[PDB]
Order: sequence, then structure tokens, then C-alpha cells
Amino acid sequence: AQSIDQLIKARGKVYFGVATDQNRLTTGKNAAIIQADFGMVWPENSMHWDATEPSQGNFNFAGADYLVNWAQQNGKLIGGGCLVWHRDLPSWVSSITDKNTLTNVMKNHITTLMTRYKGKIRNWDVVGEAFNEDGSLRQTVFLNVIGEDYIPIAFQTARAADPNAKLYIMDYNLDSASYPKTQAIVNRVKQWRAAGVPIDGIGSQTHLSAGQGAGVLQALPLLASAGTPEVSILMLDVAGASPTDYVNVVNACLNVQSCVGITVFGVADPDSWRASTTPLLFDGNFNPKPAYNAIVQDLQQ
Amino acid sequence: AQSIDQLIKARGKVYFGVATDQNRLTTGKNAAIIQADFGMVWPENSMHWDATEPSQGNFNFAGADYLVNWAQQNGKLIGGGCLVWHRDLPSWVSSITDKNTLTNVMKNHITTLMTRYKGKIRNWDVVGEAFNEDGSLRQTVFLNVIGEDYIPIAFQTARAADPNAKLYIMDYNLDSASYPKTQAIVNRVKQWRAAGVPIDGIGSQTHLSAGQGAGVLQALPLLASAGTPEVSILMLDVAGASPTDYVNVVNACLNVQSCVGITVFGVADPDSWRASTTPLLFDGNFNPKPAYNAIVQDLQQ
Repeated sequence: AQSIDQLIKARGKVYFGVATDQNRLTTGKNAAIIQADFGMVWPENSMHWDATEPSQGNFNFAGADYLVNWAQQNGKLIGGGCLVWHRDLPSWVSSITDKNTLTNVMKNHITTLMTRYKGKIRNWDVVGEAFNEDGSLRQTVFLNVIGEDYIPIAFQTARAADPNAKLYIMDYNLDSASYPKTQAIVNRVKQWRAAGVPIDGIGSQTHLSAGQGAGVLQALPLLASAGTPEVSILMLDVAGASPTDYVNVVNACLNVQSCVGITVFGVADPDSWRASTTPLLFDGNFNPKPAYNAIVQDLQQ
Repeated sequence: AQSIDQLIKARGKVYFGVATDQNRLTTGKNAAIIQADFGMVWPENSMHWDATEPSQGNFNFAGADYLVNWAQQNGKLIGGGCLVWHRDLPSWVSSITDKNTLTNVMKNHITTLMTRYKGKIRNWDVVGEAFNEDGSLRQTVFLNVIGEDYIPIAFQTARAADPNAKLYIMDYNLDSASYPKTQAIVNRVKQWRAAGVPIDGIGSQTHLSAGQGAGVLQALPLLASAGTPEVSILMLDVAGASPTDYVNVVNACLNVQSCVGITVFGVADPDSWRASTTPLLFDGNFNPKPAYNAIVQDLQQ
């Protein structure tokens, strides 16, 4: 079973990565597969806000520490979870109505996580899921209380905390070039970067249905037209795991110079958040599926 | 699938349980199977010392809180994870050399966790894996620094923290009645209870190879001869998952009045610590295996 990370590096990319966490690495065959076949690990849950700061100032780092240590001991790159988003946000944060307080709470959360792992994390998702489907800004507690400058503030705070990290904005449903959300994030990132905001990358959280891989061949070039140094495919899975869909997504990254790599949202189907759609590259016996072998063949040519 | 928890309750027992945690409940089909078929949940990792007190006096409860909330919402009993053992132990604990200090650290760890969930946890494993295979006490930091009184102190502290909870000592390789460790824990528990130590249960961490189920029919009655109010089988798995092995373990519990129930160490084979031995009751597609149906039939006769 050849390594898709080694093959994608040979094509000039940085990594083929996977989401994982402590109890994945201690069960199944996940550790062995990640050691052999993937070049970068991401925290499935252990760096999100609900996991890391469940009460104000009460930081929970045991899970993230385990992942970072494991990655360093096994020579893997590390991607950092989402620092600022609304999903599963603890109630103590969404209850805050004072602009100064929330600004400092946001800054402290960013700075504390990034400082702890300073120099060890290749890229951080600083802001996630900030856009509505129509392309307007999603009305989260951060937008409602801080205002539109919360995105500039978050990225400026992150850059100061670890200047070595690549700083990403991330969203989903960026999979079609004709979708308003895709066009909107490009336009806003262009305008933020022109004003000096340090957005190094756009990460596309690519959760696809059967047959949607082909659209990424046109969407990813559009995302790259925003002019960020990097773009990436994040937390990829595909209902049905057709080889055609997976190969199309891989070729989209190969076709876009600034695409640095691809991360898949888990190793084996039974550990997927949508396991009934068997959407990953390894089956419930940890055997590589046809999609894995099709990626290998596509990368060899 | 018919519920083995309902069926074991119909035979006069308390529960058929399973180990789980937050990222199991949000992936695969684990939540649906636990809702339908199991009556108790245990924390796979979220209550061990490395997860809950990675620095002195500074506790991490996000993962454990999630599990406790989920269980209460879904009407499930909750078993508490091992409070005092040598596994998953942070280096700050194992570097302590003063008896008074380590005693206070141990008491504070016990009291803090048990107080937080006071009244919500049916069972706590207070001390785990305290015995060598020859029946002598394992030379852990607790034994080396405090001495053999650490076990009485741990149980007396636990009883004061939550008098409602059933307090267990737990160990593995208690699966054969002629094995030295089995008689040794009986000897010591009888002594401790005669000295008024509040040991309510012996929990047998039952990790079996093929064909070893038959021996539990003699070992579990021997464990029960120590006179604790309860015994249980914890974190059960069986290499090969033979119906004969699983049914023999179930019948050992049915044969022992004081055996309150059985907990299996996960739901589906790919999420096992020894997945290559396919040792659990559901396969990698979340289908019940022959051993599951054999338990169903055994409990109905």
C-alpha cells in the first residue's frame, strides 16, 4: 500500500493529511496507517473552543498535547484547529454583550492556544464558517458584538502570537464556482489582504455528495484567485467514496499552484461523522478502498 | 436488535454497559446502539488522571462533563473511571517523594472528581491494577511513597466524598481460579474489609483470549468469596469473539448472586484497542455479530 503523502510530495505538494486524536491513535489501525501513509495530522476535536476553554480561563490541553507530542515523535506536520467560530461555542462566550470584554476574550483564546504550541504548528484555522450561504457575513456573537473588524483583529492577533504559522480562513460549501458563498469569500479576502490583514490561506472544508468532485476543479481555481499564498482542501469526505470524486478533488489541488495539500476527515469509514455514507478511504476492516488505489494511480502518472 | 441490557435486567441484574466518550457518540452508529441496547456508560479515557489533572490542582472536565450529560439526557447509568492507578499518570505525580504531599495530592484528586459528579455516578473504580501477577502489591509511586496504607486511604476518602457511590477495586488477569493473582486479591480484600475499609466491589477487567471464557465460571465465584456486596465484569473483550466464550462470561455473572452486571470495552471491532482480534459484539459495519445474538438467546432461556 503505497503512501499517498509521499506521492503527492513527489508532485510538488506539501502534504496529504488526516484528522485524528488520542483515542484514534490508541485503537484500531489508525496509528500505523498514519505513520505509513499521511504527512500531517489535524485535531478532530481537541483544539476547538468547547474542548479547550469550556469555562473562562479554564484551559483543557491534555488532548491537544497528546496529538502534538505524537506528531513530533513521528515526524508529521501539525495543523491547528479552529480558533474563532460559532459551532459548539460554550455558553459563557455567547452570553457576552460587551465589545471590549469579548474582544479580549477572543484575543486571549487565540493567544493562549497559539503560544502554547508556538513554532510547532504549520497552519492555524483562525476564523471558520464566517459566511452565510448568500455570501453575507454570518451573524455570530463575534459579528454582533465586535462588528466586522473581528476578522481583522483575529488575524492580527494570531500573527503576533506565532509569526511562523500560516493563518487560514476556512469555510464549507465552497465547492462550486457559481455558488454565491464561493464568490463572496474571494471578494472579501481580496479586500482584507489589500488592507494589510495577514490572511495566508483559504481552507475549503470539502464535504461532498456523490458526483460533486468535478465541481471542485473549477471552484478551487476561483478560491485561489483571491491571491492568498496558499489554499487547501480541509476535512475532505465524499458520500459513497467514488474513485471519480476523490480523483477529481486531488486533480483540482494538482491543477492549482497555490494548493499546498489535502486533508481527509478521518481514516476509516466507521469512525466518520457520517459513517452510513462510507465516505472515507479505508473500510471498516482498515483495508484501502478503491478510491485510495485510484489516488495512488493518479499521482503516479 | 433486541437489547441485552433489557434482557439482563429481566434476569435480575443491574446493567449491560459499554465504554464510550464524546467523539464516539458523534461518529459511527455508537450513540444509536448505546441508546437501544446498553444501560450504563463508562468513560473510555475522559476520567483518567492524565485527562483530568494534567497539572497539580488544575482540572480538565470538558470530556467527562459531556459524557455525564449525555447519559443523564438518555436515561443511562454512569460508571466512573479509575481514580488511583499507575497508568495514564502525569509525570508531576510520579516525581513526588514526600508521603504527606502525595497523600494530599491523591485525596484531592479523588475528592474533586467525585464531588463534581456527586450523586450521579453509580460505581467508581477507586483503585486499579494494584497487584503484580504473583499476588504481591505492585510497586507504583503510591505504594513506594505512601506505603500499603494508600489503598485504605483512597477508599476512606472516596466514601466521604460521595456516600451514594459503590466503590470498587479493579484488576485484570482475575480470569482463572488457580491463578495466583485471583486468590491474592481475595485475601487482601477480605483483610481490608475486616478493617472497615469501604470496598463495595471487585471489578474484573476481563480481557480474554479464545477459549478462556470457561474459566470465568470458576474464577468469578472465587472473587465473590471475598464478601464484597458486588462484583462485576469490566471492559470485557474476547479475541475472536466466539459465542461460546461470551456466553460463558455472561453465565458466570448470572450464576453469582453478587455480580451486578457486565461492561464491554467498546461497541464495534474497529474501535477496539486490539481491533485485529475482532473482539467485540458489533462488526466494522455496526452489525451485531453472532456473539451478540448468542447472548440474546442465552438470556431468554
